[PDB]
Amino acid sequence: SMKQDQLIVEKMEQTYEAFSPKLANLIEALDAFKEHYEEYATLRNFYSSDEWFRLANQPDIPCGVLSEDLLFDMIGDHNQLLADILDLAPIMYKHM
Amino acid sequence: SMKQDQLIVEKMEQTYEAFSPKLANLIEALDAFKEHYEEYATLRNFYSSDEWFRLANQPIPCGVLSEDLLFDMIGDHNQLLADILDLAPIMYKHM
Amino acid sequence: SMKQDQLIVEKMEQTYEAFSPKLANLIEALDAFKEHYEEYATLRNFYSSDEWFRLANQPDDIPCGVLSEDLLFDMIGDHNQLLADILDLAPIMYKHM
Amino acid sequence: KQDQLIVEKMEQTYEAFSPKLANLIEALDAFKEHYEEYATLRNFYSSDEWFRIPCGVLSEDLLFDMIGDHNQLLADILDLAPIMYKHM
Repeated sequence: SMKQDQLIVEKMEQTYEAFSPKLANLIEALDAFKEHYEEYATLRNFYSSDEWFRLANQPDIPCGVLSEDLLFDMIGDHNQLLADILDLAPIMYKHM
Repeated sequence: SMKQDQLIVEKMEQTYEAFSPKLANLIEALDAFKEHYEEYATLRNFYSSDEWFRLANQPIPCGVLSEDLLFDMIGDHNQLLADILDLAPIMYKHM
Repeated sequence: SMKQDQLIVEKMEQTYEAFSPKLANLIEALDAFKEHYEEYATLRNFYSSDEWFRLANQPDDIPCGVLSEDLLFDMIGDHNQLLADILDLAPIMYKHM
Repeated sequence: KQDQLIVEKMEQTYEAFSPKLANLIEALDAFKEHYEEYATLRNFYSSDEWFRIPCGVLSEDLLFDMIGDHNQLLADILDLAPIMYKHM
């Protein structure tokens, strides 16, 4: 029936409108993350380095980059993001 | 010694402050995309169905029955998968 | 106890022995696949070419046969399914590092 | 007759390549079949029980190197995936 057709299309339209910005936002966020990736590389190599440890043992006080957890947590976040991405890839592959 | 240190630190701090929100934003955007994925599944199965074609070819559609709205959405999804597959090995080397 | 320890260890040793070569073989097979990947690329681009279709409708017929109806299609299908399996495996391996 | 030349080349390319695909497929799925053994060995290595003539599984490096090999295989797989994705 025509009215079924109408309902069905209106429902799809609303579904598109709720979904599409989520796709656009992930695309944009991924791209920006990629553009700034060297900053993560720099910060990660800084944290491993002997220099970091030297500087973390100053005599004030450590809240940022020399903090106990800041950079460790950033890396933890990065690594957990990688997991989430790895879980998503096979699902996306089955919906191409 | 304690002025050169300050300058090294100030550079790192600035690097963190430029970078960290990009990480947070990607985390959040990924999660929201995941949460709404079934909507993409639904739309994708709608587009490939005979019903879509019947509905689209009736007697103009700028939405879901338009010529390329959903095609482009799938195209965008598929290109996002490619970018994700390129990013994974890079991230795997910086854990 | 020492005897019980020895039996636990023997079980692990066997587990290593059963498993280790499956790792080593996959590593070797992967590498060889990578090395020969251009052969797949060539064959794939041949199959999707207009030339393939022309040549498949000629009267040599039928070799069974790079010009066969499904040889190269199946090879691509196998490649694609291999990518799926790889994608499913990656997250599992990521949780056992 | 250009044709027969071209075909012969492809046929030879297929015959060189196809077993490399089959072998990877078969190696992958045998690795899958036996994955729980890797899991068990990995959890064994990290355990308190493990602290306890030793050249095999109780060796300094055997299990460490196995994990190292596993982890490098993952890297190689992650590199391969995007390439395969462009040739479907």
